[PDB]
Amino acid sequence: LSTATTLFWRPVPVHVKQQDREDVLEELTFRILTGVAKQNHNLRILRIHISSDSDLFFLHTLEVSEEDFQSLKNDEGILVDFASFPGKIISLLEKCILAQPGDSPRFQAVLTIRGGESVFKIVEINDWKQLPHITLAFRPGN
Amino acid sequence: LSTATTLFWRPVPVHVKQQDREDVLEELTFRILTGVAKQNHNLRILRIHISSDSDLFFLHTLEVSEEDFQSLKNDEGILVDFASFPGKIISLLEKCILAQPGDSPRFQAVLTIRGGESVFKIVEINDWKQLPHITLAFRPGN
Repeated sequence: LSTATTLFWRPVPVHVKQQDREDVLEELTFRILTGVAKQNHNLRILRIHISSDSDLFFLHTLEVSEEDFQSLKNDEGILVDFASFPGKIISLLEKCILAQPGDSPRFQAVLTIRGGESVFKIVEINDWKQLPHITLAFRPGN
Repeated sequence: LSTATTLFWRPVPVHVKQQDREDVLEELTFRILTGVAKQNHNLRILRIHISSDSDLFFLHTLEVSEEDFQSLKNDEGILVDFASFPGKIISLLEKCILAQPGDSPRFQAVLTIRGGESVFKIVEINDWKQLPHITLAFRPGN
């Protein structure tokens, strides 16, 4: 990516779930970057990177190009354009940062890891269901 | 259904989506029943029927057995048992009934017809996303 601008770079409380392992609430670092892909006729790229200060090998990355976003928009029922999408993600992440144990409904950030792949979601838990506000697939590494 | 109890039987505002046609806000009649099917090992069944008082043939039907609910519960992240499920659906339908065009967020009933059959859902629409509280597939007719 060229002229890659970081829009968001903060720790986020995440419920890290994994096969055969205990769920753990960890402060993970999220970096959200936007840029244009020189090598791909200046396609705009949205990049989200998850890392852990305490584990150099804990790496998860999502890259959504403008063309990827057309499919994502349909599957997730997203109603805004590509340029407005990062800001909506940021607002959801803030709800997770600010969420308290007591309030209801409650916003949680969840990262389920499984076999060289993982699924990040932000859910709203009310009295009778877990409402996913966003669901994103991440790949291992940078 | 023999010992069948009707829990709900009234008009509800619904947004109908057809392939080669325009979206339309119609008053559709919803009937929700619970009972047992002698035809199916006396399993407990939830039956939902959609109709129209202006079109004799506009008919859509869903039947969910207590066995089917196990897979549905996981796909929809439902946190209550089968017995409590219809009440939550009814609660969602009431919100669609009481909703107003200028609300934010807005609860909205949607019936998408495709290839004959249809997909019904109740969404919570905010500034950027359709939050599906429930999604259900219906069959044409009674």
